[PDB]
Amino acid sequence: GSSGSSGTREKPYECSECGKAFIRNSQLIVHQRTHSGESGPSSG
Ligand SMILES: [Zn+2]
Repeated sequence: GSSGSSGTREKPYECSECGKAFIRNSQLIVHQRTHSGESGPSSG
């Protein structure tokens, strides 16, 4: 956390992948479309 810690969660919807933000779910999903994938096998 470089000097500054400039982080404000203005948007409710956040990307569980990177942490992005969005005003409406529909908006977030669109950004998740690319994230979608099969990483880290052996999931439960
Ligand atoms: Zn993301």
